[PDB]
Amino acid sequence: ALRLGFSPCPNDTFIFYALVHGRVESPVPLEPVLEDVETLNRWALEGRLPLTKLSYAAYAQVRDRYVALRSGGALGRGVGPLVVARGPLQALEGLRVAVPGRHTTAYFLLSLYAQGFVPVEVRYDRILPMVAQGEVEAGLIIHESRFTYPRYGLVQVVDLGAWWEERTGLPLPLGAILARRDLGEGLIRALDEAVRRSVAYALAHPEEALDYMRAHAQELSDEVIWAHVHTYVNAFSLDVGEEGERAVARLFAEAEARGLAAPSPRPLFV
Ligand SMILES: [K+]
Repeated sequence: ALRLGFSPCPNDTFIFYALVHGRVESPVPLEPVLEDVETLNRWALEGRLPLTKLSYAAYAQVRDRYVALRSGGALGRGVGPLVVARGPLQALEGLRVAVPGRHTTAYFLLSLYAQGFVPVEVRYDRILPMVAQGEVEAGLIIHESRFTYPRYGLVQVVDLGAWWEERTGLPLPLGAILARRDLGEGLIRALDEAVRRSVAYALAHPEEALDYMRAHAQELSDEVIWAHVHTYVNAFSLDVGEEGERAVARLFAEAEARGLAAPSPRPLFV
């Protein structure tokens, strides 16, 4: 009955596998809608879905319409987006950089890191080939590209997650699961517990989610699928925690300092 948006990447299908297949209790039935994260980011601007995975940078733009669940998100220290190129670069000034979506946390972090580049916005899976073929000088990559970029002969220019850690001493908030405020407080709290249970179920029976992950990432090898969930699913996926809350506050403080997001007294989490 409730549409639930998330991406077909192994981390999201791993996290929602149990909830989608009735392996854990849910307060209401759910209808998954699998989309690219930038598509979900755009949809959230219109408040389209009542439940949706969203880039944390994008959540900062819809706090009056959505609240973040404490569970199901993507935050951490070794999950940062990377910038890659065909060879070392002195700087990104004046260079074309393929990016996965202007509303992504990846794009926001690249913008904190460097300011003289020319962004070329494309689907994330077009980035590695575009860099290798010389269509752009660098690429901001997310998802499973962090494991496959060497296959394209590329090198890491910067690991923005590491950059963020050095700058803030905190993990990097990448993606969150948001509930539309009009669903009501009780149902939202119940959904937060449901999502936490789904994460815990997959952590306890990972192999059970495998068919579902493959079904939505058919071009990926099982090796890449297992590496992807191992990298992106961690303690923060079960609960943002006190450190994750501090991290999100710092990310939003940086956004507010650049007029990218409007301040709000509303609590960040359910
Ligand atoms: K690898």
